[PDB]
Amino acid sequence: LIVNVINGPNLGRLGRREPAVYGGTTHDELVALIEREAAELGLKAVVRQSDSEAQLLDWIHQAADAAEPVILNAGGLTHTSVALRDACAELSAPLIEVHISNVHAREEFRRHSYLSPIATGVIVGLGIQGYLLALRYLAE
Amino acid sequence: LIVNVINGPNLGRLGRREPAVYGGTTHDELVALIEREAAELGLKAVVRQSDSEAQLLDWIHQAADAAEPVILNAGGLTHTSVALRDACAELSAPLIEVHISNVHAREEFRRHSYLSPIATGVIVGLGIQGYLLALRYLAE
Amino acid sequence: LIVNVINGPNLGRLGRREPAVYGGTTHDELVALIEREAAELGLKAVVRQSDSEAQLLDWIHQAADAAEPVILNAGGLTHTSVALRDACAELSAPLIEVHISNVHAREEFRRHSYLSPIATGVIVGLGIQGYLLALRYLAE
Amino acid sequence: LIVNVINGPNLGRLGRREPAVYGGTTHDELVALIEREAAELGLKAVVRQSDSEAQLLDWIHQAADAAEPVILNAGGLTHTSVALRDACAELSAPLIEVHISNVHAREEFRRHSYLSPIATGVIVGLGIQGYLLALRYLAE
Amino acid sequence: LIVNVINGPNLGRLGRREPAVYGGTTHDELVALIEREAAELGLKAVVRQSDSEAQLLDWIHQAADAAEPVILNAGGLTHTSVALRDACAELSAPLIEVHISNVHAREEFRRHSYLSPIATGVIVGLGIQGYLLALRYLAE
Amino acid sequence: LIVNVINGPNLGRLGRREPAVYGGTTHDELVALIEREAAELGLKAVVRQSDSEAQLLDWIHQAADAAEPVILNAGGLTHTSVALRDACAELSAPLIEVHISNVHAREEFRRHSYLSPIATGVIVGLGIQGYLLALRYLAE
Amino acid sequence: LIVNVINGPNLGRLGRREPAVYGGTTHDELVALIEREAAELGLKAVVRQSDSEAQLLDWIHQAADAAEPVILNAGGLTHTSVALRDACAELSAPLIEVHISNVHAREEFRRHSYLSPIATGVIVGLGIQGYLLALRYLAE
Amino acid sequence: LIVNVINGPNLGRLGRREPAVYGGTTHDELVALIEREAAELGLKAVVRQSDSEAQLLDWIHQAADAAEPVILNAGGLTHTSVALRDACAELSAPLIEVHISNVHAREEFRRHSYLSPIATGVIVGLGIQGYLLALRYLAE
Amino acid sequence: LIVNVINGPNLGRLGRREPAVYGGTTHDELVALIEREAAELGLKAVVRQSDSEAQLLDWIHQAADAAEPVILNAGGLTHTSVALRDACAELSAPLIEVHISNVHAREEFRRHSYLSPIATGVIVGLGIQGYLLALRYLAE
Amino acid sequence: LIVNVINGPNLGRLGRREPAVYGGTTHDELVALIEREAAELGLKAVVRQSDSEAQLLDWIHQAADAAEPVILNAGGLTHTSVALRDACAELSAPLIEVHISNVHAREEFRRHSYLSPIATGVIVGLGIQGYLLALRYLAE
Amino acid sequence: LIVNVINGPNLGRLGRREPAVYGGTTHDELVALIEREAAELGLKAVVRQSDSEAQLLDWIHQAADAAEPVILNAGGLTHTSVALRDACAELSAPLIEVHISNVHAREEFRRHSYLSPIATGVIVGLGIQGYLLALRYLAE
Amino acid sequence: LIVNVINGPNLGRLGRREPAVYGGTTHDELVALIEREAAELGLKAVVRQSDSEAQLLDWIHQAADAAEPVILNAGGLTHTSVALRDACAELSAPLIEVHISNVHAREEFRRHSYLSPIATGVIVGLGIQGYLLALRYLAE
Ligand SMILES: C[C@H]1C(=O)[C@@H](O)[C@H](O)C[C@]1(O)C(=O)O
Ligand SMILES: C[C@H]1C(=O)[C@@H](O)[C@H](O)C[C@]1(O)C(=O)O
Ligand SMILES: C[C@H]1C(=O)[C@@H](O)[C@H](O)C[C@]1(O)C(=O)O
Ligand SMILES: C[C@H]1C(=O)[C@@H](O)[C@H](O)C[C@]1(O)C(=O)O
Ligand SMILES: C[C@H]1C(=O)[C@@H](O)[C@H](O)C[C@]1(O)C(=O)O
Ligand SMILES: C[C@H]1C(=O)[C@@H](O)[C@H](O)C[C@]1(O)C(=O)O
Ligand SMILES: C[C@H]1C(=O)[C@@H](O)[C@H](O)C[C@]1(O)C(=O)O
Ligand SMILES: C[C@H]1C(=O)[C@@H](O)[C@H](O)C[C@]1(O)C(=O)O
Ligand SMILES: C[C@H]1C(=O)[C@@H](O)[C@H](O)C[C@]1(O)C(=O)O
Ligand SMILES: C[C@H]1C(=O)[C@@H](O)[C@H](O)C[C@]1(O)C(=O)O
Ligand SMILES: C[C@H]1C(=O)[C@@H](O)[C@H](O)C[C@]1(O)C(=O)O
Ligand SMILES: C[C@H]1C(=O)[C@@H](O)[C@H](O)C[C@]1(O)C(=O)O
Repeated sequence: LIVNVINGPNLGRLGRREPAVYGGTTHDELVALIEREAAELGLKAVVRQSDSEAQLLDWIHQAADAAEPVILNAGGLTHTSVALRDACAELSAPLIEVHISNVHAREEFRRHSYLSPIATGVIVGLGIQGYLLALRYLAE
Repeated sequence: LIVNVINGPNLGRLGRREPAVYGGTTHDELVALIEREAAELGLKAVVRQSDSEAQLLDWIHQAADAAEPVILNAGGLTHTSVALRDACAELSAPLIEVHISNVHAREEFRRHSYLSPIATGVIVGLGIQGYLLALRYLAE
Repeated sequence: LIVNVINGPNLGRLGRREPAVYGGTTHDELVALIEREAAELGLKAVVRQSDSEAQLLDWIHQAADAAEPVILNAGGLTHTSVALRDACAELSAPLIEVHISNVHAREEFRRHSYLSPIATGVIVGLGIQGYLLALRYLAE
Repeated sequence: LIVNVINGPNLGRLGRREPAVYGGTTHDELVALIEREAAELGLKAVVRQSDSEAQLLDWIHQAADAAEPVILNAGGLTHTSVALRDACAELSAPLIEVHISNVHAREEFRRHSYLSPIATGVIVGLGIQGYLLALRYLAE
Repeated sequence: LIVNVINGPNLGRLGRREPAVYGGTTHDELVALIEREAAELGLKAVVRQSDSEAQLLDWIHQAADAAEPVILNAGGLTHTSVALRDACAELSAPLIEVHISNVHAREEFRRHSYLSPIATGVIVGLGIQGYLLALRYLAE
Repeated sequence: LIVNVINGPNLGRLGRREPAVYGGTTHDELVALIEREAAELGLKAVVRQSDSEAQLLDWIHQAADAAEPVILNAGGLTHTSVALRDACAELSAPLIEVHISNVHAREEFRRHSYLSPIATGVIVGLGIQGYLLALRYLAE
Repeated sequence: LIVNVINGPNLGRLGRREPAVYGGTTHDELVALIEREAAELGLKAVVRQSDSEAQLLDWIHQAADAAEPVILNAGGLTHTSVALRDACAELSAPLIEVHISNVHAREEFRRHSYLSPIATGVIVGLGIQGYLLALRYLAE
Repeated sequence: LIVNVINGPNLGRLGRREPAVYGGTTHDELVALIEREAAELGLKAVVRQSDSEAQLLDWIHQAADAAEPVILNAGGLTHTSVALRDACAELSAPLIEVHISNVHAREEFRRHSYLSPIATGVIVGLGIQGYLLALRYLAE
Repeated sequence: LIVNVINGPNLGRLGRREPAVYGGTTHDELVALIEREAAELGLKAVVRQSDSEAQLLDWIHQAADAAEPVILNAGGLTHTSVALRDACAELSAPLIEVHISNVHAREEFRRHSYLSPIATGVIVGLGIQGYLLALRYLAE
Repeated sequence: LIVNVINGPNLGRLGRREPAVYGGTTHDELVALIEREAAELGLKAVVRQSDSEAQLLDWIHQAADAAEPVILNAGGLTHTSVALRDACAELSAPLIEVHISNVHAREEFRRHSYLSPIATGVIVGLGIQGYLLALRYLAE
Repeated sequence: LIVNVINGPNLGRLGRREPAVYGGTTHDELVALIEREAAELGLKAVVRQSDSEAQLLDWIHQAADAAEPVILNAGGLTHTSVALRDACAELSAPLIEVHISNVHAREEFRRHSYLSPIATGVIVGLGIQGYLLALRYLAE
Repeated sequence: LIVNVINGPNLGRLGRREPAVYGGTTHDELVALIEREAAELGLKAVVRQSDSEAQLLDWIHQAADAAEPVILNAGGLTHTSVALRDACAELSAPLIEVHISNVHAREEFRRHSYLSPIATGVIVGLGIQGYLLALRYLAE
């Protein structure tokens, strides 16, 4: 019934920031899209974004405590943070990792994630629709 | 309007084969599910499966020639075949790579794909619904 | 009671092909030897050989379905095929990997197998008698 | 007097397929060019192409049995197949490996071949004329 | 006519020690089994065990001097000792390496041996029957 | 119309030096062969050899300035010199890398070149005829 | 006389979070245990916890300025943060690194720490008693 | 006309902290030096420092939005943060990376930066004068 | 009630041997310290030392048979011996690995242990008090 | 008072050579710029360039003997020459390494230098102004 | 005045053992040669050999205690034993490592020694005369 | 009867240059020492030194042609030059590699040589007496 969508560092900047890699849709538009899709799906989407690891960690804890599912695009922390991994590891509800870009078509260091192994599954390279697809999965 | 769904080695065996990793849905059921979802979406799905690399290659060529999109779960060849990669590289329409299992939660060699970099995007670990999500993306 | 002996690529060529590495016994002789040893042991040996991965995969599936044991010398695919590995992984009956040559005394890439980890056990460097020893194990 | 030219996966697609990397000459044209050059050189060229590993293996065996030289462009299998390597290893006549593209100017995985070490020699990046040069070598 | 069976560190402990990996057969039983199989085969088996590298080395020297074959399960020294390798390298008679466990299905460091390359051949994962099979090979 | 053939360190020694790897043809003979082939082809060949990196660099610069093609066998510097690579990178005309020996059949460090990636193409293992083939390519 | 105990990310969650790896003792209990042990030992323990790197860094600076010893369990930052390492490097008083879990029995990336080399020493796998042992060391 | 100087973790501690590696100049002195040099150069320098990644990210965003140049010494995050890299990647104005210490003369992990590749250029090992030199570049 | 303290190679030499790395306390003093601490704790400590792997192995076996806990400082064998690892793996009672020196602040090869993963926990860099702390843990 | 500026292989070619990577300023212009900046700074600049390693080595020796500072752009030898490193290691006066290009934004092999560790500091990617900045540092 | 010559595993076997790699001189002859050379040089040579690590360690300790120089050929333990390294590290007098064979011309694992770094120096590939040369050095 | 002693880059600088690593003996003294030792030994020593690779190569060729033995200290080229290796490979007479310093006790890149494998043997870390010992070997 409730899904948390959690966005990491530089996802606020989405919109203006390198549109050839990430698109012209802004973060607020993205929230709007998600919130609408959720309505259609009978879910409530709680979308949050922070460039702060500790803030992301808190949101994850809360979802762990609530046993609520999470959609997580952690940005660059995907490739770097064990701390994040360890928080997500406490989640009982499903975890879907999302990347807007096809990381596998970019720098070699982006081809590794600490999160993927403890994710339920992972969507990449489908743009912002990856979020929406991730929703729909959880709907089933 | 037309999508090719292409399944590689051991995907016929889907159903009976290690259900804790891959599920109880059989390949024919999977075709049935996909074909239905496509109808709902206004697409026609052409689903094919082969344990033969040369057969997969032929199907890919055909899609390249037709400029039709492809959903591809290549099984083990994902991690091994350059040949496959090179065929898919000729595709003008989108290519979505799908894995039923979360490969990132398994043997370390499964965490690399030759296909991912030339894919449009990639879905893993969402079971057979990954196919259906992949459809819906293409629908937009 | 029934054992499948399965031989991969270039094992037909056994006989004529580099005898200092692999010997002067031909494939038909090998079938003859195995079939005889099986009789002595009260087993029936079904020996097959193909240079085609898809054909090998089919034979493996069949053994999985029949819950029959397999002796497998996959040739070069031992070092390359995940697909093969994944088929063998479905086997409930024992799987013995056999190499005629001592791969550990040759090129460094031959010292890795995708099959060994899911094999019950592995015999190498004992020539064609490795097959016969593998039989006898299964006899117990 | 007789040379086998053997072309692997996706070489049929030569012509239409990424011409900036591989050119506008089609496979049939290539056969035509080779067959003509052979006439000028007093050789007979037998050019074959398959996307099937087992088919390539059979052609190689045949050349081994005939002690005929081979020109081999194995496509992607160059980087992946031990099986192929092992067949070519049986050749008594010379083996020239040919790549149309300069593999050393592309993805890092293309910079390794299993075939090069057992080749007599190797031509890359000279386009389809590499075949013709390979012929002429054998002519001496 | 005479075979040396040589067992390295922690093989005395065989029996009581992790039976899910190594079995319930004790070392004395193993000697008994081997000694019996040898009688059936017309051989005499000399089975020895030590947790001392220098003791193993002495036994190997003796076999080198006697030009007698050796069956060797060196335990953990398989993965660590060059010294052992160098002694075995002096053997003129055959050397069969045996492991009870399928090392290839365990920790990654067990997948390398210093002995395998100078072995005639290697049996692993067939339990204590690997010894008996190794005998029978030598019988031919 | 004009081609530069440029030979690096120890290519003077060609003739006397390890003939099983490099042949009995001497450097002067090689110049003679090339100069003749060029005449037949309507080209003029300027063949030079030096064991001095700075000398090779100067010859390369000159060819860059003249926009003349180069055939380059850099000897051991192929595997070691970035400096050389950087000079060749300035060439507008084609660059063919030639090795007499099949480097891929020798020490593992010879299997890498700094030059190959900026070469037009590369011939190896065809002996001194590799030079002549390289000429003929440039002729087209 | 005064010791700082510093706990990093997800150590608040200690208690509820994967108890098979980390235990049923909560963070407040841990503070209580430490504070008591300190009393027995004549020390004062200042225990702090934050999921914020910058907060941890500030606490470390303060201890550096005060020349007070630190017990530090940095959680996931142990494996990732150079920044943390650099702060701890300023400490004149001793630094004991503590992990509750035996990191060496878990994922391979946990087997490296940036902190260990600049630590005085390190305790792992002794649960929350590791803290108490670390205290007692400092007491001497 | 305006330059942002951005200093990461532990750069406040500059002054007191390991002076043999980093010097006796404090952060405030550094601001003073920079601010003065800027006046001489006709620029305005905005120097900021934070041990918080999210704070650094915000400052970078702001500079991206303002199309203002940045001088960045990210401290330890240089070696660890992709997130930072991704923010800096949005900068249209130049980016100069500065390290006070010669990182190449220290621990091996310091010899890699995620920032260097997207920097315009990089100064290291020139102490705090590196900042001043970086200014002067931007002045041209 | 009974603890085995087991010391490997060169721990007799403790005292005289490089005191800047290991201290001025001799092995006999160490036994004395441990034996006293044990009395205070109500335990009996059996401390043994050998430079012989086979001797250490025997002591470990004995503890396995007795289901007695072990404190083990294996010296250099920590980094080299699988054999030792395999013996310790049979222990049902706890195993604490102790190093006097902070191995993580020394040569890179010391930063790996074969024992750590099968240890209950590990203390390093706390000098000879590490033994005493290890005792006290076992006391609880 | 006197500074040596030392330029390695292919730096003469600066000007004409790939201007998108290195610029349109020629070497003589560069000398002119440096010589002028030195005058302004009260220094005398001795700028030399050679494609010969032995020549560079001689210039370095001379500076070592004179205890004069050096600015060194060694070109490709930066990544390859230990010999150069060893000469520079004899310098008592400061050594500044300069690269015109941002090597960290190019081929992966350019991201390592043998010189950086024994340099005082290093400037890269600031074009030919890097030389001038390097001067000014030495002026202080 | 006194030198210890210490020989490790399989050096007794010297003489009979692979003479193409190690020669026809036996160990007793070697002692005889050394003892004679020592007389000529005014030294006394104490030559010992053991296949036992603990025995070698004891001899090393004794030399450390006596502050006597050591010539050490440790055989295979050179590549494997940290324990040995640690004993030799206690030596105040010089340590010369000797290998009869040129290890650098053999298996790749022989090209590393744990002893070389703490040796004064190392002689390899000069046969048994390496011992004699090592003596003479110590004589000065 | 005649030996060539060949010294590479920076060996002229021997004497003045880092004496803690290389000593206070100058190159001329070294020639003097060698020339004297040769007289005592009945040999004639031809000692040459160059910082030029091409010059060293010429001297090596000459020795190959003369079938004269060589003592070679190539300095930094030891670790970098294949070209040198290839020249030395032509030598029929023995080749002794000498390093003054114990390279194995220094930077990790010094622990590899291209020359060692084709050397007869190698002396390191015995200072300039290594030359003299190398002479004496050749004397036998
Ligand atoms: C948001 C994106 C990033 O910030 C990148 O660091 C990451 O590699 C890919 C990313 O997570 C994305 O494609 O959504
Ligand atoms: C079908 C699956 C396989 O066959 C595996 O080889 C592969 O690693 C994962 C897989 O593609 C899947 O999860 O769908
Ligand atoms: C049959 C053999 C091969 O084809 C090789 O590729 C393989 O490395 C070893 C082999 O499986 C064998 O030794 O039987
Ligand atoms: C035919 C080409 C391929 O298919 C690629 O896979 C291969 O890397 C290069 C190739 O063999 C070629 O350049 O001819
Ligand atoms: C006896 C076993 C061991 O001691 C392990 O160290 C080794 O990895 C495997 C072993 O040799 C066996 O499976 O027999
Ligand atoms: C001339 C040859 C050499 O000098 C070797 O160093 C090189 O690896 C191969 C070579 O370039 C050749 O085969 O022509
Ligand atoms: C607190 C734990 C963690 O958060 C993990 O990331 C770390 O690998 C181990 C840990 O520090 C612990 O075992 O206390
Ligand atoms: C400020 C310094 C650091 O904090 C270190 O982590 C870094 O490796 C180097 C540094 O950025 C510096 O030399 O200025
Ligand atoms: C006793 C020490 C050694 O012998 C070293 O080999 C080892 O690396 C560390 C050691 O175990 C210790 O610090 O106690
Ligand atoms: C002069 C340039 C080169 O020659 C390149 O080899 C080197 O990688 C970078 C260079 O030193 C430069 O950017 O100045
Ligand atoms: C005695 C020899 C050996 O035992 C080998 O293990 C070693 O690699 C080389 C050796 O030390 C030697 O060449 O003397
Ligand atoms: C002469 C020395 C050098 O120049 C170093 O480059 C080399 O690593 C060691 C050296 O060859 C020596 O120790 O004689």
